[PDB]
Amino acid sequence: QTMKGLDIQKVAGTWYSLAMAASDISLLDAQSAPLRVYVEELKPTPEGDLEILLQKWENGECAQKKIIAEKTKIPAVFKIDALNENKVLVLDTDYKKYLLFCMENSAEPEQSLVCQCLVRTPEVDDEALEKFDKALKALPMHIRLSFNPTQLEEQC
Repeated sequence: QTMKGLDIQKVAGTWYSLAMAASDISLLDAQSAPLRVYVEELKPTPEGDLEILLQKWENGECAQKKIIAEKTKIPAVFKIDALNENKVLVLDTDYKKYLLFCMENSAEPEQSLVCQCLVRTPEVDDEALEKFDKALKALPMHIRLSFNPTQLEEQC
């Protein structure tokens, strides 16, 4: 269930991964889990696409990856070719503090679905988390994580 009337230019800026959940434990289990990725920045292009910058722990370092997400007919859905995923779905956002999204591989969402709650500032927003829990109440998540401000402000 996606966001209607998403205006992608309004999401430009820094965001922090406050919480994440996945359908399969192995997607997020351990710092090295595939899909254990922390958003740094959202950069909409003038043409309506989205560049998403992220931190991912690889060999001891905290690496940076840049995913290009292509727009589709639906403003809230994008196409990607990264992390074995092929779709980005924006669930909800008030632009000013939180944004909820999921990635998945359309071929097999059950082994693919990972969602995140993003916040603008490195603070824990209990409202954003509440919205996140509701949106996930219907989904098959087997692992959920939430970070504190200390972790929010460190690379990876």
